[PDB]
Amino acid sequence: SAELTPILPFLFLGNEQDAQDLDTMQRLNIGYVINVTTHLPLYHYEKGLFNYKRLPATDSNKQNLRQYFEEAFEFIEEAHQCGKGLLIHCQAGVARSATIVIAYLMKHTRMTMTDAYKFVKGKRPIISPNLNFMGQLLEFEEDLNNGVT
Repeated sequence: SAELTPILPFLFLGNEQDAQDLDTMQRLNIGYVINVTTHLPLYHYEKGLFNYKRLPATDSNKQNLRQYFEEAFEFIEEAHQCGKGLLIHCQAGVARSATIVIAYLMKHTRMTMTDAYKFVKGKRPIISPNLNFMGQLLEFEEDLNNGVT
């Protein structure tokens, strides 16, 4: 239908080409876009249709994504509470964006990390491996089971 991938009714996951399909954004009621890259444009910006957030992550083995989790969740919840969708995207393999969606699932739906991962991967089967992102997620999991995020 749309390389754009539904995770929740208000949350979708995509790559670069995914986030460039305007028709699909609109028929799915997406009002919000999170762009997890430093260098890509905010696609469709000058139509003045969407609420945007850049998370300017880089090509790095040491990219810290944890520092953005909370900001991302607030933007997601903003979309959610107003009855609109949010598209979160990066580039091919969606490793940055997948990381943030899995973290969102673990915090707000109580899914274990491995369960959160399986849920997303069952919907989007090409998730590139970032051992550094996975270690951050495991760290986040420990932090949620002690009450200190």
